[PDB]
This record gives sequence, C-alpha cells and structure tokens, in this order.
Amino acid sequence: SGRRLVIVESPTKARKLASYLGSGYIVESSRGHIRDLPRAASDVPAKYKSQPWARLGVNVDADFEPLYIISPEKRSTVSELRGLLKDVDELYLATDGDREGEAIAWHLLETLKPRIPVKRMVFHEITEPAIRAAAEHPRDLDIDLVDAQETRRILDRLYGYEVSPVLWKKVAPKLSAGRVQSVATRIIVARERDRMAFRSAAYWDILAKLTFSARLTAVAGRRVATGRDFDSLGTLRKEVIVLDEGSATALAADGTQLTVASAEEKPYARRPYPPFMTSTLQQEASRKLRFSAERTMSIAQRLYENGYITYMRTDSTTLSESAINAARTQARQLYGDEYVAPAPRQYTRKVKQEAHEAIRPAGETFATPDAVRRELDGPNIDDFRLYELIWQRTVASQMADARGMTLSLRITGMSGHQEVVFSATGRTLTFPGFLKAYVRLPHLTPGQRLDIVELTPDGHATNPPARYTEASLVKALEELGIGRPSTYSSIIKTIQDRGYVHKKGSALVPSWVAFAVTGLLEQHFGRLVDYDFTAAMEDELDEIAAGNERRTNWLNNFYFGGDHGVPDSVARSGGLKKLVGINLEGIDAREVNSIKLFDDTHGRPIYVRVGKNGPYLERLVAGDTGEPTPQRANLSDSITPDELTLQVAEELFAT
DNA sequence: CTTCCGCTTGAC
DNA sequence: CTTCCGCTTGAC
DNA sequence: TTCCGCTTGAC
Repeated sequence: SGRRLVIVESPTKARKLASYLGSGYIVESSRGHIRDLPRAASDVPAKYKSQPWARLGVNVDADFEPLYIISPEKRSTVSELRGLLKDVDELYLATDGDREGEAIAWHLLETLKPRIPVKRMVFHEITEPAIRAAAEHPRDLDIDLVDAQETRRILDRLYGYEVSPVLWKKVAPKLSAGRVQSVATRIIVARERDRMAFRSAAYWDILAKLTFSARLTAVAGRRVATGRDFDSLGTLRKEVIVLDEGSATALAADGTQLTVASAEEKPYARRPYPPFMTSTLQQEASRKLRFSAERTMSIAQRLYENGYITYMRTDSTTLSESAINAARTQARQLYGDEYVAPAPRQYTRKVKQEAHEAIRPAGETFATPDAVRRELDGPNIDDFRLYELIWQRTVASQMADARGMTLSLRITGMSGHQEVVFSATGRTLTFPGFLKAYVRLPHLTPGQRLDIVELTPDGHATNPPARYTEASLVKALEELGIGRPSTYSSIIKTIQDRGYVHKKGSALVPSWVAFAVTGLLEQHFGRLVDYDFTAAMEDELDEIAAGNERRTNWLNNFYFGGDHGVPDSVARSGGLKKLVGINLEGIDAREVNSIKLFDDTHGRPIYVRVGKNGPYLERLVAGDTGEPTPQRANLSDSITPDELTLQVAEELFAT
C-alpha cells in the first residue's frame, strides 16, 4: 500500500518524471487522448444505433450531449491504466494545464472511475522544485475549461460531418471539409490561381565586372527596368523604359575607364534569430546539419530524457526568467561585457500564459557544448550536434546586435549621347556578432579610375509567386492561428490522401477537385472557410472557459442560429443546419464541378470537370450537324493547373 | 458507406 | 553506361 | 522507382 499513480500526457514526460520520483509512485502516460466521438454511426453502442443523431455522435436535439468511446488505438493504454489502478492508493491526474490537457484529465476520470482519492495538478518542467510545488498545490477539475475544448471538439464534428455530405452530393463521394483542411487547402488554391492569372514580362540590363561586380542603374535621363517595376499582368507601374535584348546590346559599346560618382557609408544592425520551437528546429536541423525531421525529433527526445534540453513539442519561443538569466549570465562570462544587450531580450509570439517554453539547454546554469562533447561522442555524435545547435541559438539570442557597415558606391560612365549610370552594394562585418557561436579590396575614394573588364547582356524575367512548401504552409497557418503542432504534420498528409494536394518536389500543388471544393465552400460556405474563422472561434472559446458563456448556449446558437449570447458569425446568419440545408437544396451540382479557365479564339468557354475517373478538360463546339456536340480530353496530373494554358488545352483536344 | 480536430509516441 | 529537373529562402 | 546546391535577394 501507500503507492500513487501519476498519469501524464506524454510517454517522455512519464519516463523523466518516473526518474525523479522513485518507488511509491507509478508514472504512466495517456498517450494523449484516450476517448473521442465515434468516427462513424457503426461505432456507437447498440443503444443509440437507431437514433438519427448517431451519424454526428452528439445528440444536438438534447443539449448537444456528446457520445464518447475509448479510442481503438488507446485500448491498450486504457486497459493498462485500469490494471495499475488496482495496485495504488491515490491517483494524480497530472496532464497539461491547457484545455486539451484538462479534458484528457476529465476523460481519464470518466473512463477510470476511481474509488480512491484523486488530485489534479499541473507542472511546467521536470525539476524537484516544480514537482514539489505542483504536489503542494492540487485542485479539482475546471469544468469551464473542459467545456471549452468540448465545444471546440463538437464544433469540429458539426463542421466536418455536416458539410462533407454536401460535397458528396455536389462534387464527388468520400470528399471532406474541415475547419483546418478547407482553409489549408484554400491557402494553396489561392496561390495557384494567383500564378494562373500571372503574366510574365522580360527585361534586360548589364551586370559587368567593372573582386568587384557592378550593375546597371540608369541610362541617360531614365532609369533601367527592375524586377519591382512590373505588376502581375506584365504592365509597367506608371518614366523608366525596359531595356530589351536589342537595345541593351546596342549600348554594350571597347575598353573604357569608368568614373565614380558616390561612395557614401552608413552602418546597420543585424538581429539574432529567436530561440527554437518544434517547427523552427527541424528547419535548421535539416539545413545546417542535414538531419531528417523524424531523426531530429528522435534525437531531441533523448537529449530531453537525459536532462540536456527542454521539451521538444513547443509552439512557443519565449524563455523563462531562469533561462533568460542563465543565457545572459553565461554569455557575459563566456565572451565579454559589451557582448550583451542592455536588457534581456524576450521573444514572444501570438496566441497569448502559454505554458510552453522554447527548446533550450536544461538547468539554471547552462553547459557549454565543449563541456558535453567529452560526454557525447561515438554513436552519440549525432546527439551532440543537435545540442550545440540548440545551445548556440539560445546564447546568441541574448547577445548584443551584430553591427556592420554597408558601402553604396556609384560607378559612372558615358556612352555617346547618353550618360548611363551604374551602382553596386557591398557590406562587411565591423562588429563581432552572434555568429561567432553560430548563425581584392573594397576601398574606393569618390572619383577613381576603373576600367570595364567584362560585359554581358543580363537576361531577366519576372516570375510568378512561388508555391507553398510544407515549411512555408505551416508558417502561413501559424500567422493565421490555424492548426496545432500535433496536427500540422497530420493535416498535410490528410489533404493529400483525398487528392486535394499532391507534391511536386518540395512544392504543394493542388488538384482540380481542390479547386471545385474550394469554389463551393467560397461561394456558399463563405463564413466557414474565412481565414479569420478559427481566430474568432478562439475568442469565443475564451469566454466559455472564463465562465462568461455556457457550452450549450454557444452550440445552440452556432447550429440553430441565435442573437443572444456571445455574438457568432454563423449564428446570426441562421446557424449551420440552416446553411447546410439551403446548400443541399440550392447548389447546382452541374455548375460547381465545372472549373472555368478561359475562352479560346472562337470566344467559347473551356472547363475542367471533376468526373468519377478524375478531371477531364471539356469544351462545347459545333459538330458535323450544326449542334453543340462537345469535346473532351482526359486530364493527366502530369501538368499542374497553371501549366494548363490555351495551347496545351488545344494540344489535348488535338490528340 | 464516405466525413472532423486534437493528443503521444518509455519501458514494464 | 548510354537514362534526367519545381530553384527556395530571406540578405540588409 | 538510384542522386542535387549556390547565387539573387522577396521584405
């Protein structure tokens, strides 16, 4: 007797906490969520199989009563916890303090149904003072907090399981829509049609080698066309003139000394990158150290388990006072006194107390990489490389700005009856910056002699905006407040599984069905796919957790419509049920599955139709008899949407 | 018959 | 052996 | 269906 069972969200924290407690405590992990709604009507128990609300898994007619089942991938976890409950005398529900962690603790209470005393406690780190403080300040469950995420969970269920049937009815079966999916897909589709309407505009100049390289700036009274001078349609924004291949080569002129007009100097200040999070660490790990994303996490798990770094899964880049002081104290003693900022540098992000902290070395006194190189070697060399990378960005984030000086020279030259202008930009490091840990001659008096050695016609062309990658997409989602670190990787795979997005190298390319689904949701569910929907939802979830709004009243307004309570976008417009009801009856399916692109020379529209065997290009044309018998050509995925111009449209029709 | 977001990957 | 291609990030 | 950077430089 006299033993306690402590349950944590993550197996890693479970192992590290078990190392600090010893006997008398049994530390286990819930592997995240143990319960969920049924994914299908065939998953509900036999009591509610006939009830009409079984497809949703919540009884929206009876105050949105949810139906929870043990997740099949967590039955092994649940059965172990139930078995270990019979061997202890107290239960410590020590999940995370966020609304997801509070609901896991709530689900653990409901699933275990313990007959022994239960205490709810939260900690932010695995250290003896953090464990002691959490143990000497327990509390009960926060139902307003569990009602917050339950409202979120049911919100996502209503969104997905009610709007997806509309897609099956108007586009294709098995298609889906989600508060994150449909927005993440829309981000990619919006990028694609931005480069379908994009039109290029080429221009030339001269970038000659007058260890120095100068470029064209102006020619006589006018300037030279730069990349920042043309809009999306190839139109020059209203003075300058584009030097083409013919005119620029005529101004090539043999060897002539060039003058110098200006050589002013002015200093700059370079800022250090903020500390690492789970997202920004894998980027730099795959770049300067050539590690995989799963290889970085696997290594980062062991460094944290040995007390080298902090927790790996963090959407926060802030530092604690103990960390901000240890980094500044170590930096000052390591290098110099003037090598630090006057005040500590705090790097805070959005979705503001976020219990999560940046990935940084552990302890109130940081350990140099030199100190751990003697301890990490052999088959542990890969571990030391990640620590040095983590230690470097943590101490460099607390040192004084890197100061340099840029020299903006201005080279001069003549050419017949036209005074052309040249210029070039240089830069040199004058102050030893944060880069020390990790991150001929350029002197010229105004009016010197410098002959032209090389000469070349610089060929240029404006380029469409680049496609999103996995890194850049989750960045756009982060700045919008969409998604979570645990779902970022998952949401990328899900939008590929149903054929919304395929990958070409590192770029994410949307399929044609993504265009059709986005068009439906933009023209008929405009509020559900608004980029601001999740943020406005989060603001309303704050009021439910704060006690200023009940879960049932909010859901009743969102689904059935309502003006009373916290104001909601879909609620004041009649609710979700009325919106999916009207769209199931008023949407012309023959119109939403025909993606309009352009007209050909005969002025007739060409569509992309989403058929049962993939997309196919279709066009209506007069046939043998003067009637609108039509033309189709099956559309292979080998050509992206922006590549489908009028030519290849006619080349497929000529096939 | 489809369909959602979210949560973790220890060693008994 | 004799076979081939989205340039993305982000300086200051 | 083997394997892949740097130089310009968004702001």
